[PDB]
Parts: sequence; C-alpha cells; structure tokens
Amino acid sequence: GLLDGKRILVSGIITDSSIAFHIARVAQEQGAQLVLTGFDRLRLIQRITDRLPAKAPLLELDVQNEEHLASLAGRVTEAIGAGNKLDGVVHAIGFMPQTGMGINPFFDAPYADVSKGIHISAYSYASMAKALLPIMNPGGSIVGMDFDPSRAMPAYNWMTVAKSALESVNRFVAREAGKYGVRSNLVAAGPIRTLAMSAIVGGALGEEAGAQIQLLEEGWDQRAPIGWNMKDATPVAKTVCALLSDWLPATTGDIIYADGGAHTQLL
Amino acid sequence: GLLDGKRILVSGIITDSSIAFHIARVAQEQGAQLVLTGFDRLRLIQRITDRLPAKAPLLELDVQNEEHLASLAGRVTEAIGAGNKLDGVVHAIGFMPQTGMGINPFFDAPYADVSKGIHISAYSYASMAKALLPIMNPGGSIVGMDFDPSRAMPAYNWMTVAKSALESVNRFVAREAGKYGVRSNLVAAGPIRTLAMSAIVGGALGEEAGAQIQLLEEGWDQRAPIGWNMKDATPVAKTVCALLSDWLPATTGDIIYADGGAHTQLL
Amino acid sequence: GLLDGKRILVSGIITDSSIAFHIARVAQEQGAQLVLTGFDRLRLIQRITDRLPAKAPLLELDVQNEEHLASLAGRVTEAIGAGNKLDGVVHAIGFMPQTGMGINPFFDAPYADVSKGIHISAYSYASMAKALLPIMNPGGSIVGMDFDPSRAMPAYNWMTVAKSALESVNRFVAREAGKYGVRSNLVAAGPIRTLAMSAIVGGALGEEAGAQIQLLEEGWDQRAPIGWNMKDATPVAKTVCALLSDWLPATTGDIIYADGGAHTQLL
Amino acid sequence: GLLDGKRILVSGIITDSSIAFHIARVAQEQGAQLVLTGFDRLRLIQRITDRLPAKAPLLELDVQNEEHLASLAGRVTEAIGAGNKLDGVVHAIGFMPQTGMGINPFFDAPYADVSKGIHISAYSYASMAKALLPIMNPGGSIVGMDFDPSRAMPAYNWMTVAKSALESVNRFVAREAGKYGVRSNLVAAGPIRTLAMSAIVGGALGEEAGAQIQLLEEGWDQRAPIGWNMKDATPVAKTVCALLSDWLPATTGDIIYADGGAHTQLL
Ligand SMILES: NC(=O)C1=CN([C@@H]2O[C@H](COP(=O)(O)OP(=O)(O)OC[C@H]3O[C@@H](n4cnc5c(N)ncnc54)[C@H](O)[C@@H]3O)[C@@H](O)[C@H]2O)C=CC1
Ligand SMILES: NC(=O)C1=CN([C@@H]2O[C@H](COP(=O)(O)OP(=O)(O)OC[C@H]3O[C@@H](n4cnc5c(N)ncnc54)[C@H](O)[C@@H]3O)[C@@H](O)[C@H]2O)C=CC1
Ligand SMILES: NC(=O)C1=CN([C@@H]2O[C@H](COP(=O)(O)OP(=O)(O)OC[C@H]3O[C@@H](n4cnc5c(N)ncnc54)[C@H](O)[C@@H]3O)[C@@H](O)[C@H]2O)C=CC1
Ligand SMILES: NC(=O)C1=CN([C@@H]2O[C@H](COP(=O)(O)OP(=O)(O)OC[C@H]3O[C@@H](n4cnc5c(N)ncnc54)[C@H](O)[C@@H]3O)[C@@H](O)[C@H]2O)C=CC1
Repeated sequence: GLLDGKRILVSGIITDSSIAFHIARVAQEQGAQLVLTGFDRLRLIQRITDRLPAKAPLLELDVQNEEHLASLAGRVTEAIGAGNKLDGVVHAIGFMPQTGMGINPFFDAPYADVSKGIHISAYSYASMAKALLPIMNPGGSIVGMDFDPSRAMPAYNWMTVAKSALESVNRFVAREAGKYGVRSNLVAAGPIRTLAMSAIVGGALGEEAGAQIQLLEEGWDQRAPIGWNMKDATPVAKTVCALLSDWLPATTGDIIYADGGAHTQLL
Repeated sequence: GLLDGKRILVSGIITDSSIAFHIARVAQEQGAQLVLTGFDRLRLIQRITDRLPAKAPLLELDVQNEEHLASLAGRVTEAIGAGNKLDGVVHAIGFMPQTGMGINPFFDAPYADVSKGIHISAYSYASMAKALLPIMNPGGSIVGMDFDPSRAMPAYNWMTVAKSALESVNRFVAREAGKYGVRSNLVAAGPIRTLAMSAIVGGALGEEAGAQIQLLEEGWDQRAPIGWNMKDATPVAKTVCALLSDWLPATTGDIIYADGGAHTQLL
Repeated sequence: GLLDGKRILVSGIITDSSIAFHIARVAQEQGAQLVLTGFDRLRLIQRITDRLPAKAPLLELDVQNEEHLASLAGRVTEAIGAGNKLDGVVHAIGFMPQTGMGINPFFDAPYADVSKGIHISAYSYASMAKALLPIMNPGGSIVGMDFDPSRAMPAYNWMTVAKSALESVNRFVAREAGKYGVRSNLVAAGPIRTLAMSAIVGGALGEEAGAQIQLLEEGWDQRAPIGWNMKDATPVAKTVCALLSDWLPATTGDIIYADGGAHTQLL
Repeated sequence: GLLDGKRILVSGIITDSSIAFHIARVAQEQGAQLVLTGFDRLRLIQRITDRLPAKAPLLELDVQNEEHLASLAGRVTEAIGAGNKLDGVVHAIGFMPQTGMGINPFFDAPYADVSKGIHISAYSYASMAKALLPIMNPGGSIVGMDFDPSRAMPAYNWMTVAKSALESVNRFVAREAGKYGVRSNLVAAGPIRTLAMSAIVGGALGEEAGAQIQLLEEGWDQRAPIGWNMKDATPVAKTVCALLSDWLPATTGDIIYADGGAHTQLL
C-alpha cells in the first residue's frame, strides 16, 4: 500500500459524503493507521466511521476551542501509543456562516460572522499544525483542503476570501513545518456534492445562489480536459494520499489541483 | 491636472511619512478636491494635513466602528455639498497587532489579534466600499494599498495573510462596484520607510525581524529593473492617482504593482 | 495633455480598426508627437494614417528583416531630428499562420509556421527594444500588446503559446531597458473586433473556431464587472497611453489588464 | 511498486547525471517496464543505460527530425509488442544554443538560435504527444520537465522564454490528451547539477553567468522550507513517478513543483 505503516490523523468527517470520509477510506485501503477527529456530533461521527475499512479512534476537536487544541497532542499520543509519532495530518475543516455565502449580499456579512468563518477555515490550519508538529516524524506531511480562490465567483463570497487566507497560511506553516522535516500543502479540489453542497444547490441559501453554483459546476466539467465528476470524491482522496506519501518529497508550501484540470483552461 | 474636478476621499494619513499623505499631496497637485478621514488622533492628523497644498475637511473614521461607517456617507455629502458625489476613494488602512508580526512566532498569534488585523486591513475595504458606493459617480474608482502576499516572507507573518485576504476582497468589491460603473483595484507597493516601518527596521518588533526586513528591502532594490527607493513614496502616490484617473478605464478587480518591477524578477 | 511633449513610435497600424490606430489617435489627442512604422503595405498605411489628428512620418519595418532593424534608429533620428530621442515605443505587432490558429488541429501546425508566428509576435518585442533603447530618453516607456495566455483556450492555439513567450520576453527586456531608465510593460487587452478578428468570427479559419471565439467573447463581457465592449478599442488605447505617461513610474516587466476585469472573475 | 505493470517511454538520458536517468531508475525500481529514446549518441546512451536496474530497448529520437517522429509509434509498438500500448511518457528534453544563455547579451541571440531552442525545448512536447497518444492507454500520463519561468532570472535568458512557451504548450496538449483519457503535466524542478549545469557553473558560458547561477542555487536552498539539494535528482524523479502513477488522477494541464518549496517563499 501507498501508505503502509504510516500513522495519519484525519479531521473533518461529518457524513458519509464528506471528502474526509473518502480520504480516510482510501488511506486505510493503502495501509495507513488512522486517528480521527470530529466536531460536536461525536455519536453521529462514530456511527459514520464504523463503516470505514478498519477501526480508528475518534477524538473530539473543536478547532475554536483552546483546551481541545492544548490537549490534542497528548490525546493523540495516548491513542497511538507512547513513543509513536504521526506521519500525516489531514485538515478537512471549513465553515462560513450563511450571512457570508449565497444570496445574502457580499456587503451584508457582519464581521463577527466572517471572522468565525476565517477562524475555522484558515487560522485553524495553523492551530492544528502548532498542536501536531511536536508529535510528527521527519518526512511527514500536513495536507489541507482548498477551493481555488484566485478569481472571485458568485455565491461563495466570504468563503472564497477564507480560502485566499488559507493559501497564505499554508505558505507560512510550510516554513514552520520545515524545521521538523515536515511538508505542508493544500489540495484544491473541484466542486463536490457533499450533503451541505447538495442542500445549497437545492436552494438552502436562496434560489439564485443555488442556480449560480449549479452553473459553476457545469462549466467545470466542460472546461476540464479529463472531465470532472462532482459526485465522486475518490480522485480527490487519492490526491491527498499522494501528498501524504513519500512520492512528492520536494513539494511544500504548495497547492496541488485535483480539479480535472479545469483551472488551466478558460473555455 | 490628471484629476481636475474630481472629488476624492483619502483615508489613512497618520504622519507626514504616511503613503496616504503623499497620495493626498499628489492628488491635490493634480487638481483633485479632497475629503480626508482619520483614525483616533484627529488633532494630530489635522496638524499634519495643514501642510497639504490645499485645505481639506477631515472626518473621523474608525473602520471598526459601525456607527462611524453608518454615518460616513452623510458626513461626506455634508462636507462636499448636497447634490455632489465622490469620484474616488483611497483605502490606505492597515494594522496587525504585534503578536501577528515580527519575532513573535507565527503560531503564537492568538486569533483575537489576527482577527483584529484582518478586520482593519481586509474586511474594511469592503466596509468602506459599502459605505461610499451609494455616493459615488459612474466612472469612479476605489483604490486600496496592497503588499504582494503571493509568497511567504519573514516577519510580516499574519499581515501577509491579511493582504492575501484583501486581494480576495478586492475582487468581490469589484463585482459590487461594477453595478455603479465604479472600478476597484489595489496598488501593490514596494516597502516604504514610514514611521512604523522605520521603528520596525530599528528593532521595535525584535532584532531578528528588523534584520530580516532590512534584508528584504535590499533585495528589492537589487531585483527591481529600475531600482526601488524605500525613502520615496511619490512613485506609489502617482500610481494611485493613475488608477483614480480616467486613464485605466478597463481595469477592475485587479492589482497594479508599484514596486520597481521587483516582483517580476527572481534575482 | 497626458503625453505633452513626448516623442512616441507606434508600430502595428494596418487598418482603421487596428488597436494601434486608436493608440496613435489617443496619443496625439494627448499631445504626443508620433513616428509610425508600417509593414509591407505602406501606401495603404499612409492612406489610413492620413485620418489621424496630426501628420506623422511613416517608416517601413518588417520585424523579420535584419536590415530594417539595423537601420531603424537612424531612420527614426532623421524623422524626429538629430539630438532628439524617443520617450515611448508601442509594439502592436502579432501574427500566426493559419495552420497555428483555428480549426486546424493544434498538433498539425508545422514548426516552420509556429516559429514564424513566435518570431513576429514574441521575439520582435526584444528586436525592437534592441533597436530603439539606444535612442530612448531616461523615464521612457516601451509597451506591447498581450492577450492573457495563462489558461489555454479554443482556436487561439499557437498564438496563445506565442503570447506566453511574449510575457517572458517582456520580463527580460525590462532588465535591459532598466539600464536606460526605461520601463517595459504589456497591456493584456480583452478581445477586440479588428478586421482580422471579424473575419475569424465570420468563419475565415473554419466554422467551429468562429463559433468558439464568439462564445469566448460573450463570456468576457459577462465576467467583466464593468462589462467589455469588443467594438471599442479606446479603453485599451487609453491604457497604453497611461503606461506611456509618467504616471506609472514604478511599474516594469509587468502586465496591465485592460479587459473589463474579466480575468479576475470565474463566472 | 508504484508503477507495477505500466509501460513507460523515457526520453532525455545523455549521461548518468541526467534527470531522466534517475527518472528511469526510480520507475524501474517501482515495477515499470521502460522504452528509452536517445538523441544522436546512441552508443554512449546504451553504455549509460546498461547501468539501469533492468534492460530496456533504446530507440533513436531526434525531436527535430520529422521521419523519427513519423516512425516513432511503430518502433515503440515493435519494442513493446503488438497489442500493447504505453501508459506513460516522459519528456526530459531541453536545449538552447549558447548565444541564448549566459553572458551573451539577451538582445544578441539571433532568432535562428532561439527558434532551435524553442523547437527542441517547447514545440517537441507537442510533437511527442502527437506521435504517442495514438499508442497510449486510457488513464495514461505524459510528463515534461519545467524550470519555473514566471519571473526573469540572470543567465537563463532565452531558455526561460522557452520554458514559458513549454508551460503554454502543456495546457494545450492536455486538451488533446484528454480525448484519450490521458493526463499531461510538467514537473518544475529546482536546479540540478547535471553535467551541462556543472560546466556552466564552472564558467562554460562565461564567468559572470557562472557566478549568477551559483548565486541562484544558494538562494534556492535558503528559500526552500525543506531545503534543496542540487546534487540529488531523486526527489524530482520520485515526483515524475507520482504523476506517472494512478495517484494524481484529476490533475492535468498543470505544473507540480519539485523545488523544495522555494517558489512559495520570497526570502
Ligand atoms: N465540497 C466541495 O465542493 C469542496 C470542499 N472543499 C473543502 O474540503 C474541506 C471538507 O469539506 P467538505 O467535505 O466539502 O464538507 P463537510 O461538511 O463534509 O466537512 C466540513 C467539516 O468541517 C468541520 N468543522 C466545522 N467547524 C468545525 C470546528 N469548529 N472544528 C472542527 N471541525 C469543524 C465539520 O464538522 C465537517 O466535518 C473543507 O475545507 C471544504 O472547504 C474544497 C473544495 C471543494
Ligand atoms: N509601508 C510599506 O512598506 C507598505 C505599506 N502598504 C500599505 O499602505 C497602507 C498605508 O500604510 P502606511 O502608509 O505604510 O502606514 P501608516 O502607519 O502611515 O498608515 C496606516 C494607517 O492605517 C490607519 N488605521 C489603523 N487602524 C485604523 C482604524 N481602525 N480605522 C481607520 N484607520 C486605521 C492608521 O491610522 C494609519 O493612518 C496600508 O494598507 C499598508 O499595509 C503596502 C505596501 C508597503
Ligand atoms: N484584436 C484582439 O482581440 C487583441 C489583439 N491583441 C494584440 O494587439 C496587437 C495588435 O493587433 P490588432 O490590432 O488586433 O490586429 P491588426 O491586424 O490590426 O494589427 C496587427 C499588426 O501586426 C503587424 N505585423 C504583422 N507582421 C509584421 C511584421 N513582419 N513586421 C511588422 N509588423 C507586422 C501587421 O502589419 C498589423 O499592423 C497584436 O499583438 C495582437 O496580438 C491583444 C489582445 C486582443
Ligand atoms: N538541470 C536542471 O537544473 C533542470 C533541468 N530541467 C529540465 O530537465 C530536462 C532534462 O534536462 P537535464 O537532465 O537537466 O539535462 P541533460 O543534458 O541531462 O538532458 C537534456 C536532454 O535533452 C536531449 N536533447 C537535446 N536535443 C535533443 C533533440 N534534438 N532530440 C532529442 N533529445 C534532445 C539531450 O540528448 C539530453 O538527453 C530539460 O527539459 C531541462 O530543461 C528543469 C529544471 C531544472
């Protein structure tokens, strides 16, 4: 397996359609031993992760909670056994209050809402790296999930701003992670039909936002030289596993696009 | 003059070495009629702006204060006279608490501090545009100040992250500003020896940060095909005035680099 | 006028719909004294340029002709008078054989054809700078015309490759031009309905290429926050004049987008 | 092995320090069956490749020779056996005449020399893809070698321009390769001490060019968060193998940086 013998922490599972669920599945298919972290609904997350190929300990982590972060490394060391360190960390965490996304006008998101979204979606990449680098092995790899924010787009609004901040944060965590012989990169994925995204396309954040996002999805597949299947997270999971492996050993502070090549084409 | 008859709001003057001071001077030399906004120390700012080529009303604006923003357009309309609108807006506002810049390790900036810095340095570009677009003329121009955040750098730390967020915000304000026939752009300047920057080079945020920043400055001039003079803000002021003019009428959501060309060269 | 007293060479006029025709017109409206260069059909070009606001000497320049280039500076000095130097140079030259554009498959352009297109469209920017820098004043400006090649697009095929080469060439000419106190930049324009482009949309290079290009044009206006009018070259002419002026004095090796902001937006 | 059962063509071996030699070695260590192509000095190349972990047929390919290209697919099919197709193609070909690199002034490279360099270094990526896609399997991968040309640099001169053209070509070959279910990407490597590069650092193209390149190398390692070892090609070989594998299945028209992260950092 691509990740035989590696110990990898995977955050961000909430449903069986989470990108992180597929990352976790693929990583286990490839020989990795996982520790999972979950937010708020631990009983649900446990029930979901029971469906993974192998059992994995689940630890609670609210990235906005200082105590959770302070205790994190000790709790992971307990789960993987003293004397063992992590080889990989997956940040698959993102949130923006609905005032910051969709039909709510861009100028009407109050800063308390965007700040919460930036905390969870961007700053937390640094928080997690701070927590976990002390328990990571040389040759290790930290990976986060990105959605290409280099051009503005309808509806995504402040979440795009949050992703712009995340990409900047990633370049700084690579500097810190380098002192540990650890890489830090993001995977920029094409749009994926997670539960939240399905609800949004169905109009959860207003009809016009739903319509624009559906339009956005169609253009993506059309632009992608090898196509893009929003219903299939596995090509993105495989990409994260590539970065977790020893096979991109000279890539750090960087962004790998798992998007069908859509960002390389105009029409 | 390049800006004859234009009415332009200029934020961000705090000392006679502020980039915004030079923007204001150059704009007045070019025939613009100004309204100034200042933060906190209004008596000082008045004394500084007395030195400008022409008199200009000074209005208080703390970009973190909802009431200041709510009243802003009415106060500007009063200063410029009912029935007149603004043609230009200059955002020259930036701040990051010292935990987010310098020798303080990147991972040790508490989120309350980075959030304050992002509020002032990035979100406020949207706040000001929201406040002022209702009183801007078609063909108008909003300009903000950027420091190229596309690669990480020593010391600047979370301020670089804030600038990454600002660039993303700018692309979204261009969408909103377009409905008014208004452009929105940033000028990415090379490093300038403002009071704060002089103190930082002199070690205000720790010796090693001062040393790295001085090194950064030297490399800039060395890379710039036409050189770079950190002691002279006027080429950056002139660039802002270019964007405020009618001479870049098809540029919006964009970034103009006033940096001697340094960002286009590797060594 | 924006360019009062400046002496500026303008290449690339072939019809009254050439972008360079509008550059020349606007520059003369702004007080510039022009020298024109034309390719092959000098009698036609003279008849076209007779319609400019002021008379201007026309010099023959085939950018593929070593002798034309060797004699160029002497011929310009003769036209503007000994002891006078140029302040500005406009490169508005581009060509790709039809095997390199349109419905002809990308893989079927023979290298002799792409090499001719790269010679005329990219290398010649360096040729002209080599010829003219010896007769340019400090504070001068060289400007070339770009079409954003950062993503691939239907039909434009090898011309896009040529533009990618041009952008790289520009960064190197900025290094050389800097020794003379001269700036070098490109204006990346949105699509403009020149004669050649009209013929192409009408199917001169095959129906499907025409269709894709028309689609490309529509998306541009739709993406542009301030819109995009392919029938109007003046906003691009104005942008070139901005770079020819003293108002972007710290920008070199760079690209200014006169495209309605379309490149900053995804949808 | 990462590439078990894959059939892969590897061009560009000339010495045992060629990047392509290490690509070939690593690919064979990972279970790939290779076909090699070599230019001009076939007897030498055979002697060098005898040192690879496994035997591999060597086919002559001068990328400037139309007949070599016309016969290429038939010769490969013969070497791998009728009914078998390629899964991978590695383009590791680059050349620029010495008038286009080093101390020879940028403006003094005659176009015949740069055209030869662009033919070999950029156009040939399209030539090879044209030749080989008809004999590639769905899920296959074409990879070329890039040196980041987004900023100008001393000495590399027209080779940087050639790399800018290559990156553009890659995005177009991805469009064509997509019709075959094939990906096309480049690996942008940090500087590597190949024979040619060692000679250049030692002054083969003039002292000042040698000095600037040595300076360039040192800055790279200094900028790279995980460091950069110019004497070790294996991290770049591993990266090429990652792209040849099934583990980046949604990446095409793209660039992966195997450069220690140096391009993500300013200082
Ligand atoms: N779905 C898509 O189209 C794309 C998603 N991404 C990114 O992939 C990552 C995973 O998201 P998806 O799988 O799409 O959605 P999801 O809703 O399945 O996953 C989001 C995760 O964020 C976690 N989270 C929220 N607040 C948290 C907190 N305070 N502490 C800890 N965890 C918290 C949630 O519990 C959830 O598990 C996110 O960064 C998302 O932005 C990137 C590109 C596309
Ligand atoms: N100095 C440099 O090397 C460069 C500076 N810039 C940017 O130029 C802009 C102007 O900064 P400088 O002239 O360098 O420094 P400065 O210290 O002269 O100006 C900063 C301004 O931000 C204002 N400000 C801070 N908090 C505020 C608040 N809550 N409400 C309203 N205003 C507030 C301050 O009053 C001050 O006038 C900033 O965005 C800065 O990031 C960009 C590139 C380089
Ligand atoms: N029309 C459009 O949609 C856009 C055009 N551009 C660029 O603007 C520049 C001007 O082109 P347009 O005005 O569109 O077309 P045009 O056909 O009016 O101008 C092209 C010029 O290139 C000149 N030329 C060709 N071969 C030459 C040679 N060997 N020596 C000297 N001159 C030669 C032609 O004589 C002609 O004057 C070109 O670089 C073009 O690529 C950039 C963006 C968009
Ligand atoms: N060495 C370095 O610092 C870096 C090299 N690269 C690229 O890696 C690739 C491989 O180069 P290196 O291993 O460095 O040098 P090398 O000299 O070992 O390999 C160059 C190959 O190009 C081949 N070639 C030249 N003309 C040819 C032709 N007409 N037909 C077929 N093949 C021809 C040569 O035979 C040689 O095998 C090139 O694209 C180079 O630009 C990219 C980044 C850095």
